Amino acid sequence: AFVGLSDSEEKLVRDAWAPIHGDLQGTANTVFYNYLKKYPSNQDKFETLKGHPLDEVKDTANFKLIAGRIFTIFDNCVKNVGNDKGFQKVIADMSGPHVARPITHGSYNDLRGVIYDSMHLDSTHGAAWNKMMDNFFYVFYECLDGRCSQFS
Ligand code: HEM
Repeated sequence: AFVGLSDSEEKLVRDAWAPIHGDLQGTANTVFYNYLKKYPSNQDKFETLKGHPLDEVKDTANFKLIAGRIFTIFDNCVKNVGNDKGFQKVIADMSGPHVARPITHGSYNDLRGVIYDSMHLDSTHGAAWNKMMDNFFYVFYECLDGRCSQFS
């Protein structure tokens, strides 16, 4: 279920994300690369990237756009960490294009893990981050399951 964050936890999430927020595209590029390198089955899910060596696509506009769009959503989630309806709407809107896609929960969770690992958070900040991410996935998976209207 969705579990709201405290004022102090919101601050922790904002602070945790600050290094990434100040280098959003650069972080996106690195994290998305590491994701596709560690879990190569996922590259084929992206039609613009399918059929090319990862090292060949990593420097392309197609690749950087995809990475940027993932991180822009997370950036907007962080922006809305204190507004549950707003946070839910960000996810609801991005969920639509994923509904019909053959992407496992494993793949989504693998991406979450790459992001977590890159952030090297202490346990206080990590706890708050995981509260937000648990909310993210609750909303996302509800929407993938056709129960997105509950957040409207
Ligand atoms: C959970 C974090 C994720 C976020 C925030 C996110 C966000 C987005 C955004 C903003 C778009 C652009 C909308 C569009 O033009 O379709 C998109 C498209 C897409 N995403 Fe995701 N995504 C996530 C996870 C994933 C994962 C893990 C995969 C595959 C392993 C994936 C596969 C795709 C595909 C296939 C498209 C549309 C086709 C294209 O890439 O051009 N998404 N996503």
